[PDB]
Amino acid sequence: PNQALLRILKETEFKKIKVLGSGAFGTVYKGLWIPEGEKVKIPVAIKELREATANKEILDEAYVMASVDNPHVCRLLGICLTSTVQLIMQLMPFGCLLDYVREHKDNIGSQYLLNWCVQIAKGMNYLEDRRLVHRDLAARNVLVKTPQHVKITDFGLAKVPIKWMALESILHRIYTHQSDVWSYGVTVWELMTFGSKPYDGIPASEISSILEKGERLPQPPICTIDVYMIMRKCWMIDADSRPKFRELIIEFSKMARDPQRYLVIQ
Ligand SMILES: *CCC(=O)Nc1cc(-c2c[nH]c3ncnc(Nc4ccc(OCc5ccccn5)c(Cl)c4)c23)ccc1OCCCO
Repeated sequence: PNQALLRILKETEFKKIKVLGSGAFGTVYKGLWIPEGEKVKIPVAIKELREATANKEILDEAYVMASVDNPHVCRLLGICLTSTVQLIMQLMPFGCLLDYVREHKDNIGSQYLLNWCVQIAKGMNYLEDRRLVHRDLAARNVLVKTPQHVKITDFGLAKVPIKWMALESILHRIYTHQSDVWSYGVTVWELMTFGSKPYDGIPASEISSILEKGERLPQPPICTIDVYMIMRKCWMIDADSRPKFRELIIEFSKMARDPQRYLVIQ
């Protein structure tokens, strides 16, 4: 492992200043990274995982998270191991993409939406090239660095997100790059509906019977048949029939050149 890519941070080297959010997983803080022997204060997010009841295996996974080098995947900048695991990475000031599209739905055009689809596919393709499976891709796990630069987060963990999972993950706990492609399709559906909840009101335990019957998320009103057919291909039962992320980059890149042709907005 290339240890230099991962900073092991002392408690004095970072400060939690404000709360970004909390859940069963833990708490994320906005803060500053103040490296010793430097004259800089770096805006960061600090995620403190819930205390659990060892260090060598954690660092091994952290080394992998620090080794990711792609503009559309968040990189682990540093770690602090105490009673808890604290993860430090660059602050993404605009927050998660799901909240972003909900807050800006009136003001989001077709080029923005298609560009995000390209960027998310590029990040996922990078993870696949690294033989890394995400297992939790969703619009809530894409962060907005600036409005046209998004990055995937929450990879490397090593409420189950049933509504984003491929059928084989629900039924057999099989997770592959092709099940990530299923989740990518749901994520695109979230963006194209401006943050709607997938299968809203349906209990998680009912989702597999919906998929088994051939029912799928509906075509978003702004989506032409061309865009929706890509999404539906992501939800085929046969995982090897779903698109590859490499193919998704190409297709959405083509559509981003003529966005008005493929999304009908306003
Ligand atoms: C969509 C709702 C949402 O996610 N709300 C948010 C947003 C943030 C947030 C805002 N700006 C930010 N900049 C940088 N990071 C974060 N969050 C964040 C995410 C993951 C992190 O780590 C990665 C990781 C890897 C493996 C396993 C688990 N995590 C880190 Cl260090 C930071 C961010 C923050 C919180 C938040 O809501 C939290 C409650 C709902 O989850």
